[PDB]
Amino acid sequence: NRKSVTVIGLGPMGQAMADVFLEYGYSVTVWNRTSSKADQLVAKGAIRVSTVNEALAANELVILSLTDYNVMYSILEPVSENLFGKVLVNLSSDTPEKARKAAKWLEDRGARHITGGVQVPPSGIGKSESYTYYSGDRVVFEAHRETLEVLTSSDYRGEDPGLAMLYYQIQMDIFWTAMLSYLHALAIANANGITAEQFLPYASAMMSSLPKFVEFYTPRLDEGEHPGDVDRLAMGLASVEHVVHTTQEAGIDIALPATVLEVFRRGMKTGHASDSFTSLIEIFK
Amino acid sequence: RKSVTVIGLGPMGQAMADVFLEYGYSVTVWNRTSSKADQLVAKGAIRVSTVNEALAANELVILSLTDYNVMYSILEPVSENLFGKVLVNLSSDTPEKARKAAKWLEDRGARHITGGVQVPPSGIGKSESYTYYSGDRVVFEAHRETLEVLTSSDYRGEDPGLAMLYYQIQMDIFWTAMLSYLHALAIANANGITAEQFLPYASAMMSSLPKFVEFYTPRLDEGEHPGDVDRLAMGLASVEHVVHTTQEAGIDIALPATVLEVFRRGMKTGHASDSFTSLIEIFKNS
Ligand SMILES: [Mg+2]
Repeated sequence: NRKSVTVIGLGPMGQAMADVFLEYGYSVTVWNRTSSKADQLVAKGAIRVSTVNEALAANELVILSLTDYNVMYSILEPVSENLFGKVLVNLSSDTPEKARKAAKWLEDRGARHITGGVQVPPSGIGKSESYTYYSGDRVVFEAHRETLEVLTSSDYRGEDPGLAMLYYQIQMDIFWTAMLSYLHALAIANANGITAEQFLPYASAMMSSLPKFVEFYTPRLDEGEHPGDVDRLAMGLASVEHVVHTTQEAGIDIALPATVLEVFRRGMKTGHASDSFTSLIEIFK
Repeated sequence: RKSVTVIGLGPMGQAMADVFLEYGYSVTVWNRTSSKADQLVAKGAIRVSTVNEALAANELVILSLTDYNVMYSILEPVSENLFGKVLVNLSSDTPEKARKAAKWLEDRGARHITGGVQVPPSGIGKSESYTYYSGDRVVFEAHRETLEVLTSSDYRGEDPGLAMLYYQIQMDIFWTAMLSYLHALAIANANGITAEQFLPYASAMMSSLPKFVEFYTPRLDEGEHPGDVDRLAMGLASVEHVVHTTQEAGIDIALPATVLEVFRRGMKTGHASDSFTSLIEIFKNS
Protein backbone atom coordinates (compact mmCIF):
# COMPACT_ATOMS: atom_id res chain seq x y z
CA ASN A 1 0.00 0.00 0.00
CA ARG A 2 1.74 3.13 -1.36
CA LYS A 3 -0.82 5.46 0.18
CA SER A 4 -0.72 7.52 -3.03
CA VAL A 5 -3.52 7.84 -5.62
CA THR A 6 -4.94 9.98 -8.42
CA VAL A 7 -8.72 10.75 -8.66
CA ILE A 8 -9.90 11.89 -12.10
CA GLY A 9 -13.52 13.30 -11.89
CA LEU A 10 -14.59 15.79 -9.28
CA GLY A 11 -18.33 15.60 -9.21
CA PRO A 12 -19.87 14.66 -5.90
CA MET A 13 -18.74 11.02 -6.13
CA GLY A 14 -15.09 11.81 -7.01
CA GLN A 15 -14.92 14.44 -4.32
CA ALA A 16 -16.27 12.10 -1.62
CA MET A 17 -13.68 9.49 -2.63
CA ALA A 18 -10.83 12.01 -2.51
CA ASP A 19 -12.05 13.25 0.88
CA VAL A 20 -11.96 9.77 2.44
CA PHE A 21 -8.53 9.02 0.90
CA LEU A 22 -7.19 12.29 2.47
CA GLU A 23 -8.67 11.37 5.84
CA TYR A 24 -6.79 8.05 5.75
CA GLY A 25 -3.42 9.73 5.02
CA TYR A 26 -3.09 9.23 1.29
CA SER A 27 -1.36 11.64 -1.04
CA VAL A 28 -4.26 12.52 -3.39
CA THR A 29 -3.71 14.16 -6.80
CA VAL A 30 -6.93 15.41 -8.46
CA TRP A 31 -7.99 16.63 -11.95
CA ASN A 32 -11.21 17.01 -13.97
CA ARG A 33 -12.24 18.35 -17.37
CA THR A 34 -13.85 21.62 -16.24
CA SER A 35 -10.90 22.56 -13.95
CA SER A 36 -13.01 22.72 -10.75
CA LYS A 37 -11.10 24.58 -7.99
CA ALA A 38 -11.91 21.94 -5.39
CA ASP A 39 -11.17 24.49 -2.71
CA GLN A 40 -12.41 22.33 0.22
CA LEU A 41 -10.33 19.29 -0.93
CA VAL A 42 -7.25 21.48 -1.46
CA ALA A 43 -7.53 22.97 2.03
CA LYS A 44 -7.45 19.29 3.27
CA GLY A 45 -4.29 18.56 1.26
CA ALA A 46 -5.35 17.50 -2.23
CA ILE A 47 -2.90 18.25 -5.04
CA ARG A 48 -4.75 19.83 -7.99
CA VAL A 49 -2.88 19.41 -11.25
CA SER A 50 -3.64 21.30 -14.52
CA THR A 51 -3.66 18.50 -17.13
CA VAL A 52 -4.58 14.85 -17.46
CA ASN A 53 -0.95 14.21 -18.43
CA GLU A 54 0.14 15.45 -14.94
CA ALA A 55 -2.64 13.47 -13.30
CA LEU A 56 -1.53 10.22 -14.88
CA ALA A 57 2.20 10.85 -14.16
CA ALA A 58 1.47 11.42 -10.41
CA ASN A 59 0.65 7.73 -9.58
CA GLU A 60 0.46 4.09 -10.61
CA LEU A 61 -3.16 3.86 -9.26
CA VAL A 62 -5.75 6.08 -10.99
CA ILE A 63 -9.42 6.05 -9.95
CA LEU A 64 -11.82 7.43 -12.60
CA SER A 65 -15.30 8.77 -11.84
CA LEU A 66 -16.51 10.10 -15.20
CA THR A 67 -19.90 10.44 -16.95
CA ASP A 68 -19.36 7.32 -19.10
CA TYR A 69 -16.67 5.42 -21.09
CA ASN A 70 -16.75 7.75 -24.10
CA VAL A 71 -15.26 10.48 -21.86
CA MET A 72 -12.45 8.10 -20.92
CA TYR A 73 -11.50 7.75 -24.59
CA SER A 74 -11.73 11.46 -25.24
CA ILE A 75 -9.36 12.36 -22.49
CA LEU A 76 -6.96 9.35 -22.72
CA GLU A 77 -6.51 8.65 -26.47
CA PRO A 78 -4.36 11.81 -26.87
CA VAL A 79 -2.12 10.55 -24.08
CA SER A 80 -2.16 6.86 -25.02
CA GLU A 81 1.71 6.60 -24.80
CA ASN A 82 1.63 7.72 -21.11
CA LEU A 83 -0.49 4.70 -19.85
CA PHE A 84 2.17 2.15 -19.63
CA GLY A 85 2.32 0.63 -16.12
CA LYS A 86 -0.83 2.41 -14.88
CA VAL A 87 -3.74 0.65 -13.08
CA LEU A 88 -7.04 2.32 -13.97
CA VAL A 89 -10.02 1.55 -11.69
CA ASN A 90 -13.01 2.87 -13.58
CA LEU A 91 -15.97 3.61 -11.29
CA SER A 92 -18.05 5.16 -14.08
CA SER A 93 -21.39 3.52 -14.80
CA ASP A 94 -21.76 2.21 -18.41
CA THR A 95 -22.52 -1.04 -20.27
CA PRO A 96 -20.81 -4.39 -19.80
CA GLU A 97 -19.53 -4.36 -23.39
CA LYS A 98 -18.11 -0.83 -23.03
CA ALA A 99 -16.16 -2.00 -19.94
CA ARG A 100 -14.83 -5.09 -21.83
CA LYS A 101 -13.72 -3.06 -24.81
CA ALA A 102 -12.04 -0.44 -22.55
CA ALA A 103 -10.12 -3.13 -20.70
CA LYS A 104 -8.67 -4.48 -23.96
CA TRP A 105 -7.89 -0.96 -25.28
CA LEU A 106 -5.97 -0.19 -22.05
CA GLU A 107 -4.15 -3.53 -22.07
CA ASP A 108 -3.01 -2.82 -25.63
CA ARG A 109 -1.42 0.39 -24.21
CA GLY A 110 0.32 -1.40 -21.29
CA ALA A 111 -2.23 -0.46 -18.62
CA ARG A 112 -4.46 -2.65 -16.43
CA HIS A 113 -8.22 -2.11 -15.90
CA ILE A 114 -10.54 -2.82 -12.99
CA THR A 115 -14.35 -2.24 -13.32
CA GLY A 116 -16.26 -0.96 -10.33
CA GLY A 117 -20.06 -0.44 -9.90
CA VAL A 118 -20.65 1.71 -6.84
CA GLN A 119 -24.00 0.83 -5.22
CA VAL A 120 -24.32 3.87 -2.90
CA PRO A 121 -24.61 7.67 -3.25
CA PRO A 122 -21.59 9.83 -2.31
CA SER A 123 -22.76 9.88 1.32
CA GLY A 124 -22.06 6.13 1.54
CA ILE A 125 -18.36 6.48 0.69
CA GLY A 126 -16.22 5.67 3.74
CA LYS A 127 -18.83 3.26 5.22
CA SER A 128 -18.15 -0.47 5.46
CA GLU A 129 -21.95 -1.22 5.07
CA SER A 130 -21.60 0.20 1.54
CA TYR A 131 -20.68 -2.20 -1.31
CA THR A 132 -19.16 -1.79 -4.77
CA TYR A 133 -19.21 -4.56 -7.40
CA TYR A 134 -15.77 -5.24 -8.88
CA SER A 135 -14.50 -7.27 -11.78
CA GLY A 136 -11.40 -7.77 -13.89
CA ASP A 137 -8.01 -9.48 -13.46
CA ARG A 138 -7.97 -11.02 -10.04
CA VAL A 139 -4.20 -10.44 -9.33
CA VAL A 140 -4.58 -6.73 -10.19
CA PHE A 141 -7.70 -6.53 -7.97
CA GLU A 142 -6.01 -8.18 -5.01
CA ALA A 143 -3.02 -5.84 -5.32
CA HIS A 144 -5.24 -2.77 -4.84
CA ARG A 145 -8.06 -4.14 -2.76
CA GLU A 146 -6.84 -2.59 0.46
CA THR A 147 -7.02 0.91 -1.07
CA LEU A 148 -10.40 0.22 -2.70
CA GLU A 149 -11.79 -0.94 0.62
CA VAL A 150 -11.07 2.43 2.25
CA LEU A 151 -13.99 3.62 0.10
CA THR A 152 -16.50 0.78 0.51
CA SER A 153 -16.70 -2.98 1.05
CA SER A 154 -15.97 -4.97 -2.13
CA ASP A 155 -18.00 -7.62 -4.00
CA TYR A 156 -15.64 -9.12 -6.49
CA ARG A 157 -17.72 -10.89 -9.20
CA GLY A 158 -15.10 -12.48 -11.50
CA GLU A 159 -12.38 -11.98 -14.08
CA ASP A 160 -14.57 -10.72 -16.87
CA PRO A 161 -14.32 -6.87 -16.86
CA GLY A 162 -17.96 -6.60 -17.93
CA LEU A 163 -19.37 -8.35 -14.84
CA ALA A 164 -19.27 -5.44 -12.42
CA MET A 165 -21.34 -3.35 -14.91
CA LEU A 166 -23.65 -6.40 -15.61
CA TYR A 167 -24.65 -6.72 -11.99
CA TYR A 168 -24.99 -2.96 -11.64
CA GLN A 169 -27.16 -2.42 -14.79
CA ILE A 170 -29.58 -5.39 -14.14
CA GLN A 171 -30.29 -4.02 -10.63
CA MET A 172 -30.93 -0.56 -12.10
CA ASP A 173 -33.36 -2.13 -14.66
CA ILE A 174 -35.45 -3.36 -11.66
CA PHE A 175 -34.98 -0.09 -9.74
CA TRP A 176 -36.18 2.34 -12.36
CA THR A 177 -38.98 0.18 -13.79
CA ALA A 178 -40.39 -0.75 -10.38
CA MET A 179 -40.15 2.84 -9.06
CA LEU A 180 -41.89 4.21 -12.14
CA SER A 181 -44.65 1.62 -11.55
CA TYR A 182 -45.07 3.03 -8.05
CA LEU A 183 -45.40 6.60 -9.41
CA HIS A 184 -47.89 5.34 -12.01
CA ALA A 185 -49.96 3.50 -9.34
CA LEU A 186 -49.82 6.62 -7.13
CA ALA A 187 -51.10 8.81 -9.93
CA ILE A 188 -54.15 6.44 -10.24
CA ALA A 189 -54.63 6.61 -6.40
CA ASN A 190 -54.43 10.43 -6.42
CA ALA A 191 -57.03 10.73 -9.26
CA ASN A 192 -59.43 8.64 -7.10
CA GLY A 193 -58.86 10.84 -3.99
CA ILE A 194 -56.27 9.02 -1.94
CA THR A 195 -52.81 10.28 -0.92
CA ALA A 196 -49.30 8.83 -0.90
CA GLU A 197 -49.52 8.58 2.87
CA GLN A 198 -52.65 6.41 2.47
CA PHE A 199 -51.01 4.23 -0.18
CA LEU A 200 -47.71 3.83 1.67
CA PRO A 201 -48.37 0.65 3.67
CA TYR A 202 -49.87 -1.13 0.61
CA ALA A 203 -47.11 -0.06 -1.86
CA SER A 204 -44.53 -1.11 0.76
CA ALA A 205 -46.14 -4.44 1.48
CA MET A 206 -46.39 -5.36 -2.20
CA MET A 207 -42.73 -4.43 -2.82
CA SER A 208 -41.52 -6.38 0.25
CA SER A 209 -43.46 -9.41 -0.98
CA LEU A 210 -41.66 -9.62 -4.31
CA PRO A 211 -38.53 -11.49 -3.12
CA LYS A 212 -40.73 -14.45 -2.06
CA PHE A 213 -41.94 -14.73 -5.65
CA VAL A 214 -38.40 -14.45 -6.98
CA GLU A 215 -37.23 -17.19 -4.51
CA PHE A 216 -40.15 -19.50 -5.69
CA TYR A 217 -39.57 -19.13 -9.39
CA THR A 218 -35.71 -19.08 -9.40
CA PRO A 219 -35.03 -22.87 -9.55
CA ARG A 220 -37.74 -23.25 -12.26
CA LEU A 221 -36.33 -20.49 -14.35
CA ASP A 222 -32.82 -22.08 -14.16
CA GLU A 223 -34.33 -25.37 -15.49
CA GLY A 224 -36.12 -23.47 -18.30
CA GLU A 225 -39.46 -24.77 -16.94
CA HIS A 226 -42.73 -22.73 -17.05
CA PRO A 227 -45.46 -25.16 -16.00
CA GLY A 228 -48.84 -23.68 -15.21
CA ASP A 229 -49.21 -25.51 -11.91
CA VAL A 230 -49.59 -22.46 -9.59
CA ASP A 231 -50.39 -19.72 -12.16
CA ARG A 232 -51.49 -19.42 -15.80
CA LEU A 233 -50.54 -16.71 -18.28
CA ALA A 234 -54.15 -16.27 -19.45
CA MET A 235 -55.25 -15.35 -15.93
CA GLY A 236 -52.32 -12.94 -15.65
CA LEU A 237 -53.42 -11.31 -18.87
CA ALA A 238 -56.93 -10.75 -17.52
CA SER A 239 -55.40 -9.13 -14.39
CA VAL A 240 -53.28 -6.79 -16.49
CA GLU A 241 -56.24 -5.83 -18.56
CA HIS A 242 -58.08 -4.66 -15.38
CA VAL A 243 -55.02 -2.52 -14.48
CA VAL A 244 -55.12 -0.97 -17.96
CA HIS A 245 -58.84 -0.20 -17.72
CA THR A 246 -58.38 1.25 -14.17
CA THR A 247 -55.60 3.46 -15.62
CA GLN A 248 -57.80 4.76 -18.44
CA GLU A 249 -60.80 5.42 -16.17
CA ALA A 250 -58.50 7.54 -13.92
CA GLY A 251 -57.27 9.59 -16.90
CA ILE A 252 -53.66 8.42 -16.30
CA ASP A 253 -51.02 7.85 -19.01
CA ILE A 254 -51.41 4.38 -20.45
CA ALA A 255 -47.87 3.81 -21.90
CA LEU A 256 -46.36 1.86 -19.07
CA PRO A 257 -49.17 -0.70 -18.39
CA ALA A 258 -49.91 -0.93 -22.14
CA THR A 259 -46.28 -2.14 -22.62
CA VAL A 260 -46.80 -4.72 -19.87
CA LEU A 261 -50.07 -5.78 -21.64
CA GLU A 262 -48.28 -6.14 -25.04
CA VAL A 263 -45.67 -8.43 -23.51
CA PHE A 264 -48.44 -10.65 -22.10
CA ARG A 265 -50.21 -10.69 -25.45
CA ARG A 266 -47.03 -11.74 -27.29
CA GLY A 267 -46.67 -14.65 -24.85
CA MET A 268 -50.31 -15.67 -25.57
CA LYS A 269 -49.64 -15.42 -29.36
CA THR A 270 -46.63 -17.72 -29.10
CA GLY A 271 -48.66 -20.43 -27.27
CA HIS A 272 -48.18 -19.90 -23.60
CA ALA A 273 -51.77 -19.42 -22.31
CA SER A 274 -51.51 -22.40 -19.97
CA ASP A 275 -47.93 -21.90 -18.83
CA SER A 276 -46.64 -19.79 -15.93
CA PHE A 277 -46.31 -16.05 -16.65
CA THR A 278 -42.58 -16.73 -16.17
CA SER A 279 -42.77 -17.96 -19.80
CA LEU A 280 -42.69 -14.26 -20.74
CA ILE A 281 -38.89 -14.42 -20.28
CA GLU A 282 -38.93 -16.15 -23.66
CA ILE A 283 -40.44 -13.08 -25.16
CA PHE A 284 -37.65 -10.96 -23.65
CA LYS A 285 -34.94 -13.46 -25.00
CA ARG B 1 -73.66 -19.00 13.37
CA LYS B 2 -76.60 -18.02 11.04
CA SER B 3 -77.68 -17.82 7.39
CA VAL B 4 -76.34 -16.53 3.98
CA THR B 5 -76.93 -16.83 0.20
CA VAL B 6 -74.09 -17.46 -2.33
CA ILE B 7 -74.82 -16.70 -5.94
CA GLY B 8 -72.18 -17.88 -8.39
CA LEU B 9 -70.53 -21.30 -7.91
CA GLY B 10 -67.13 -21.04 -9.55
CA PRO B 11 -64.18 -22.18 -7.43
CA MET B 12 -64.29 -19.06 -5.25
CA GLY B 13 -68.07 -19.33 -4.60
CA GLN B 14 -67.70 -23.04 -3.84
CA ALA B 15 -64.87 -22.48 -1.36
CA MET B 16 -66.85 -19.82 0.42
CA ALA B 17 -70.05 -21.83 0.63
CA ASP B 18 -67.96 -24.76 1.94
CA VAL B 19 -66.45 -22.68 4.76
CA PHE B 20 -69.78 -21.21 5.68
CA LEU B 21 -71.20 -24.84 5.92
CA GLU B 22 -68.26 -25.90 8.06
CA TYR B 23 -68.94 -23.04 10.50
CA GLY B 24 -72.57 -23.99 10.89
CA TYR B 25 -74.30 -21.52 8.56
CA SER B 26 -77.49 -22.29 6.74
CA VAL B 27 -76.33 -21.67 3.11
CA THR B 28 -78.70 -21.14 0.12
CA VAL B 29 -77.06 -21.38 -3.38
CA TRP B 30 -77.98 -20.61 -7.01
CA ASN B 31 -76.05 -20.95 -10.26
CA ARG B 32 -77.24 -20.80 -13.92
CA THR B 33 -75.99 -24.36 -14.31
CA SER B 34 -77.75 -26.20 -11.54
CA SER B 35 -75.37 -29.18 -11.37
CA LYS B 36 -72.36 -27.08 -10.26
CA ALA B 37 -74.10 -27.18 -6.82
CA ASP B 38 -74.21 -31.03 -6.38
CA GLN B 39 -71.24 -31.43 -3.96
CA LEU B 40 -72.44 -28.56 -1.78
CA VAL B 41 -75.98 -29.99 -1.61
CA ALA B 42 -74.54 -33.31 -0.32
CA LYS B 43 -72.79 -31.26 2.36
CA GLY B 44 -76.13 -29.56 3.43
CA ALA B 45 -76.44 -26.46 1.14
CA ILE B 46 -79.92 -25.64 0.03
CA ARG B 47 -80.02 -25.34 -3.80
CA VAL B 48 -82.85 -23.29 -5.19
CA SER B 49 -84.09 -23.23 -8.74
CA THR B 50 -84.38 -19.47 -9.38
CA VAL B 51 -82.63 -16.13 -8.62
CA ASN B 52 -85.95 -15.00 -6.95
CA GLU B 53 -85.76 -17.80 -4.45
CA ALA B 54 -82.09 -17.18 -3.76
CA LEU B 55 -82.71 -13.41 -3.05
CA ALA B 56 -85.72 -14.24 -0.81
CA ALA B 57 -83.75 -16.65 1.38
CA ASN B 58 -81.54 -14.14 3.16
CA GLU B 59 -80.63 -10.47 3.69
CA LEU B 60 -76.95 -11.08 2.87
CA VAL B 61 -76.14 -12.24 -0.71
CA ILE B 62 -72.55 -12.99 -1.73
CA LEU B 63 -72.12 -12.45 -5.48
CA SER B 64 -69.13 -14.56 -6.50
CA LEU B 65 -69.64 -13.97 -10.20
CA THR B 66 -67.13 -13.76 -13.03
CA ASP B 67 -67.96 -10.11 -14.01
CA TYR B 68 -70.27 -7.23 -13.04
CA ASN B 69 -72.12 -7.77 -16.30
CA VAL B 70 -73.40 -11.08 -14.93
CA MET B 71 -74.90 -9.09 -11.98
CA TYR B 72 -76.95 -6.92 -14.21
CA SER B 73 -77.99 -9.85 -16.39
CA ILE B 74 -79.44 -11.87 -13.52
CA LEU B 75 -80.78 -9.03 -11.28
CA GLU B 76 -82.23 -6.46 -13.78
CA PRO B 77 -85.18 -8.74 -14.61
CA VAL B 78 -85.99 -9.04 -10.92
CA SER B 79 -85.21 -5.42 -9.94
CA GLU B 80 -88.47 -5.17 -7.90
CA ASN B 81 -87.22 -7.82 -5.44
CA LEU B 82 -84.07 -6.14 -4.14
CA PHE B 83 -85.31 -3.97 -1.26
CA GLY B 84 -83.51 -4.65 1.90
CA LYS B 85 -80.88 -6.96 0.40
CA VAL B 86 -77.12 -6.45 0.93
CA LEU B 87 -75.16 -7.57 -2.16
CA VAL B 88 -71.42 -8.27 -1.62
CA ASN B 89 -69.80 -7.99 -5.07
CA LEU B 90 -66.53 -9.85 -5.40
CA SER B 91 -65.90 -9.50 -9.15
CA SER B 92 -62.47 -7.93 -10.00
CA ASP B 93 -62.95 -4.81 -12.04
CA THR B 94 -62.35 -1.13 -12.01
CA PRO B 95 -63.36 1.29 -9.23
CA GLU B 96 -65.92 2.94 -11.59
CA LYS B 97 -67.64 -0.38 -12.32
CA ALA B 98 -68.11 -0.98 -8.55
CA ARG B 99 -69.44 2.58 -8.09
CA LYS B 100 -71.95 2.23 -10.94
CA ALA B 101 -73.16 -1.11 -9.49
CA ALA B 102 -73.61 0.40 -6.08
CA LYS B 103 -75.73 3.30 -7.35
CA TRP B 104 -77.86 0.92 -9.52
CA LEU B 105 -78.55 -1.25 -6.49
CA GLU B 106 -79.38 1.71 -4.20
CA ASP B 107 -81.91 3.07 -6.75
CA ARG B 108 -83.71 -0.36 -6.26
CA GLY B 109 -83.54 -0.30 -2.45
CA ALA B 110 -80.58 -2.55 -1.91
CA ARG B 111 -77.14 -1.85 -0.40
CA HIS B 112 -73.70 -2.79 -1.95
CA ILE B 113 -70.40 -3.92 -0.28
CA THR B 114 -67.39 -4.11 -2.59
CA GLY B 115 -64.92 -6.86 -1.86
CA GLY B 116 -61.38 -7.35 -3.30
CA VAL B 117 -60.27 -10.87 -2.32
CA GLN B 118 -56.47 -11.03 -2.10
CA VAL B 119 -56.14 -14.88 -1.99
CA PRO B 120 -57.05 -17.86 -4.18
CA PRO B 121 -59.92 -20.20 -3.16
CA SER B 122 -57.47 -22.23 -0.99
CA GLY B 123 -57.01 -19.15 1.26
CA ILE B 124 -60.73 -18.97 2.19
CA GLY B 125 -61.23 -19.89 5.86
CA LYS B 126 -57.75 -18.70 6.94
CA SER B 127 -57.27 -15.64 9.19
CA GLU B 128 -53.90 -14.76 7.49
CA SER B 129 -55.98 -14.13 4.33
CA TYR B 130 -57.32 -10.59 3.76
CA THR B 131 -60.10 -9.09 1.61
CA TYR B 132 -60.42 -5.34 0.94
CA TYR B 133 -63.89 -3.97 1.62
CA SER B 134 -65.54 -0.67 0.87
CA GLY B 135 -69.01 0.90 0.84
CA ASP B 136 -71.28 2.26 3.60
CA ARG B 137 -69.57 1.79 6.97
CA VAL B 138 -72.82 0.93 8.84
CA VAL B 139 -73.75 -1.73 6.25
CA PHE B 140 -70.23 -3.16 6.42
CA GLU B 141 -70.21 -3.28 10.22
CA ALA B 142 -73.59 -5.05 10.28
CA HIS B 143 -72.17 -7.93 8.23
CA ARG B 144 -68.55 -7.96 9.22
CA GLU B 145 -68.85 -10.92 11.49
CA THR B 146 -70.20 -13.14 8.70
CA LEU B 147 -67.64 -11.81 6.14
CA GLU B 148 -64.80 -12.56 8.63
CA VAL B 149 -65.70 -16.25 8.63
CA LEU B 150 -64.18 -16.20 5.10
CA THR B 151 -61.04 -14.05 5.65
CA SER B 152 -59.73 -11.13 7.74
CA SER B 153 -61.10 -7.79 6.57
CA ASP B 154 -59.50 -4.55 5.54
CA TYR B 155 -62.17 -1.89 5.35
CA ARG B 156 -60.88 1.03 3.20
CA GLY B 157 -63.69 3.62 3.29
CA GLU B 158 -67.15 4.64 2.16
CA ASP B 159 -66.57 4.92 -1.61
CA PRO B 160 -67.55 1.62 -3.20
CA GLY B 161 -64.64 2.03 -5.72
CA LEU B 162 -61.94 1.82 -2.97
CA ALA B 163 -61.78 -1.93 -2.52
CA MET B 164 -61.03 -2.21 -6.25
CA LEU B 165 -58.72 0.83 -6.23
CA TYR B 166 -56.32 -0.61 -3.64
CA TYR B 167 -56.33 -4.04 -5.36
CA GLN B 168 -55.66 -2.76 -8.88
CA ILE B 169 -52.91 -0.21 -7.97
CA GLN B 170 -51.04 -3.01 -6.05
CA MET B 171 -51.31 -5.17 -9.19
CA ASP B 172 -49.93 -2.34 -11.36
CA ILE B 173 -46.72 -2.61 -9.16
CA PHE B 174 -46.76 -6.44 -9.05
CA TRP B 175 -46.86 -7.08 -12.74
CA THR B 176 -44.62 -4.24 -13.85
CA ALA B 177 -41.95 -4.92 -11.21
CA MET B 178 -42.05 -8.70 -11.78
CA LEU B 179 -41.69 -8.26 -15.51
CA SER B 180 -38.69 -6.02 -14.87
CA TYR B 181 -37.17 -8.89 -12.84
CA LEU B 182 -37.66 -11.25 -15.85
CA HIS B 183 -36.26 -8.68 -18.17
CA ALA B 184 -33.16 -8.14 -15.92
CA LEU B 185 -32.79 -11.97 -15.64
CA ALA B 186 -32.80 -12.30 -19.44
CA ILE B 187 -29.87 -9.79 -19.64
CA ALA B 188 -28.03 -11.74 -16.89
CA ASN B 189 -28.60 -15.03 -18.78
CA ALA B 190 -27.22 -13.52 -22.01
CA ASN B 191 -23.98 -12.75 -20.02
CA GLY B 192 -23.70 -16.18 -18.50
CA ILE B 193 -25.32 -15.59 -15.14
CA THR B 194 -28.04 -17.81 -13.66
CA ALA B 195 -31.16 -16.98 -11.68
CA GLU B 196 -29.49 -18.60 -8.64
CA GLN B 197 -26.55 -16.19 -9.00
CA PHE B 198 -28.90 -13.19 -9.42
CA LEU B 199 -31.24 -14.16 -6.58
CA PRO B 200 -29.66 -12.34 -3.61
CA TYR B 201 -29.07 -9.17 -5.69
CA ALA B 202 -32.62 -9.11 -7.19
CA SER B 203 -33.99 -9.75 -3.70
CA ALA B 204 -31.90 -7.07 -2.08
CA MET B 205 -32.96 -4.46 -4.66
CA MET B 206 -36.63 -5.31 -4.22
CA SER B 207 -36.41 -5.21 -0.47
CA SER B 208 -34.81 -1.77 -0.66
CA LEU B 209 -37.72 -0.17 -2.58
CA PRO B 210 -39.96 0.54 0.49
CA LYS B 211 -37.21 2.77 1.92
CA PHE B 212 -37.40 4.94 -1.23
CA VAL B 213 -41.20 4.99 -1.11
CA GLU B 214 -41.03 6.06 2.57
CA PHE B 215 -38.52 8.86 1.72
CA TYR B 216 -40.50 10.34 -1.15
CA THR B 217 -44.05 9.90 0.31
CA PRO B 218 -44.22 13.18 2.31
CA ARG B 219 -42.62 15.15 -0.60
CA LEU B 220 -45.13 13.70 -3.09
CA ASP B 221 -48.00 14.65 -0.72
CA GLU B 222 -46.70 18.23 -0.73
CA GLY B 223 -46.32 18.29 -4.52
CA GLU B 224 -42.58 18.95 -4.01
CA HIS B 225 -39.95 17.54 -6.38
CA PRO B 226 -36.70 19.31 -5.41
CA GLY B 227 -33.50 17.97 -6.81
CA ASP B 228 -31.65 17.82 -3.48
CA VAL B 229 -30.93 14.03 -3.44
CA ASP B 230 -31.50 13.23 -7.07
CA ARG B 231 -31.88 15.02 -10.45
CA LEU B 232 -34.01 13.85 -13.40
CA ALA B 233 -31.20 14.43 -15.94
CA MET B 234 -29.04 11.97 -14.01
CA GLY B 235 -31.93 9.43 -13.94
CA LEU B 236 -32.34 9.77 -17.69
CA ALA B 237 -28.67 9.00 -18.24
CA SER B 238 -28.94 5.95 -15.99
CA VAL B 239 -31.97 4.64 -17.91
CA GLU B 240 -30.13 5.19 -21.21
CA HIS B 241 -27.38 2.85 -19.97
CA VAL B 242 -30.00 0.20 -19.06
CA VAL B 243 -31.43 0.50 -22.62
CA HIS B 244 -27.96 0.15 -24.13
CA THR B 245 -27.14 -2.84 -21.91
CA THR B 246 -30.39 -4.44 -23.12
CA GLN B 247 -29.67 -3.83 -26.84
CA GLU B 248 -26.09 -5.16 -26.50
CA ALA B 249 -27.46 -8.35 -24.88
CA GLY B 250 -29.97 -8.87 -27.72
CA ILE B 251 -32.89 -8.65 -25.24
CA ASP B 252 -36.29 -7.13 -26.15
CA ILE B 253 -36.18 -3.37 -25.74
CA ALA B 254 -39.89 -2.51 -25.29
CA LEU B 255 -40.05 -2.37 -21.49
CA PRO B 256 -36.97 -0.21 -20.80
CA ALA B 257 -37.71 1.88 -23.92
CA THR B 258 -41.05 2.79 -22.39
CA VAL B 259 -39.32 3.83 -19.13
CA LEU B 260 -36.83 5.88 -21.17
CA GLU B 261 -39.65 7.68 -23.03
CA VAL B 262 -41.35 8.65 -19.75
CA PHE B 263 -38.02 10.19 -18.58
CA ARG B 264 -37.64 12.00 -21.91
CA ARG B 265 -41.10 13.44 -21.67
CA GLY B 266 -40.32 14.82 -18.25
CA MET B 267 -37.07 16.36 -19.51
CA LYS B 268 -38.86 17.98 -22.45
CA THR B 269 -41.34 19.61 -20.14
CA GLY B 270 -38.64 21.37 -18.14
CA HIS B 271 -37.77 19.09 -15.23
CA ALA B 272 -33.98 18.52 -15.68
CA SER B 273 -33.12 19.77 -12.11
CA ASP B 274 -36.08 18.21 -10.26
CA SER B 275 -36.37 14.82 -8.55
CA PHE B 276 -37.48 11.94 -10.78
CA THR B 277 -40.68 12.05 -8.68
CA SER B 278 -41.61 14.91 -10.97
CA LEU B 279 -42.51 12.18 -13.54
CA ILE B 280 -45.81 11.80 -11.72
CA GLU B 281 -46.76 14.90 -13.72
CA ILE B 282 -46.27 13.00 -16.92
CA PHE B 283 -48.48 10.13 -15.66
CA LYS B 284 -51.13 12.65 -14.48
CA ASN B 285 -51.20 14.62 -17.71
CA SER B 286 -51.81 12.27 -20.59
MG1 LIG C 1 -14.33 15.13 -15.55
